Amino acid sequence: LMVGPNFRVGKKIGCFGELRLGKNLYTNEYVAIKLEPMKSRAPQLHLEYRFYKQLGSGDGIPQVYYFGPCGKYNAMVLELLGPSLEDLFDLCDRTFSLKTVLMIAIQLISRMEYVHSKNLIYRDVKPENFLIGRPGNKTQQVIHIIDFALAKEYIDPETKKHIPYREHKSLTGTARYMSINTHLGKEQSRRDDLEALGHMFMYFLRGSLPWQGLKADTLKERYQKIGDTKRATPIEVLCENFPEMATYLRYVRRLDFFEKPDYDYLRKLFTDLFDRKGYMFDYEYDWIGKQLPTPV
Ligand SMILES: [Cl-]
Ligand SMILES: [Cl-]
Repeated sequence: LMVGPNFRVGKKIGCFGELRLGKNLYTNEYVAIKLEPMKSRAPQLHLEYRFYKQLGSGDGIPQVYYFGPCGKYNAMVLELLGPSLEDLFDLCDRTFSLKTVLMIAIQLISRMEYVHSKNLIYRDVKPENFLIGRPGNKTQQVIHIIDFALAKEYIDPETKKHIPYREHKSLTGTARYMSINTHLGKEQSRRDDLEALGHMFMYFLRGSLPWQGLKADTLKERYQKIGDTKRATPIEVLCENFPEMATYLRYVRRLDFFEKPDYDYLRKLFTDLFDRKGYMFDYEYDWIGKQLPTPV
């Protein structure tokens, strides 16, 4: 029924546990309640909360309100957001205008810059993890990054050194947007968040990516096929008609493991495009004036 003093648990609104609609009874505000069975054999909720705390208050970071026990679950109470870019992607007939994608990209490079500024790498880029604010809120226009369960501190706290390079890192997440180097079992760094973004920007522009249908008998082999197709798809072909996207992807693909990405350059690739195309950054995304779903 209740999370901590004041948060009432509500209906299931999503599915390592479930997401519930919650209400702060003390403020009359709806909230998100991410639950996780206490009997989880591989818990992620507490480490995710810890990453959220580490992120603090950022533009497009979901506020977090409570982490505590909830019957036979552990609960994390955070800010209730709207649809994901994937949900929105579907409402927009699985393509987005260049303006939508550019407004998304400009934002999410800054979102990613911020995450990286807090000594974290994200490692779970995917449209489903980028949520607009709520249908009426001051933040419906803002694309928020969620789900920090797969994040990593890429700067070691004691030494203040970048994490060392390594390989034979096993593959587990979403294969569709992951960097080529993630496919090669390399330790992910800041570059890989940014490349995965580029893949997703291309997914949005094209409607699909050319490795998105690939199936294999094991998942290891499927990652391999997808990775092979990524390597075998020239950026110039993947990004035909989108020159700055190819420029973005080459840049991020060529980043050294340790290299701090030049976020300003990448953002300017896109803001110059945006300007040149005659676009106005007015948050008038493709899905504006559509019937968007609600959590509540
Ligand atoms: Cl009430
Ligand atoms: Cl996939």
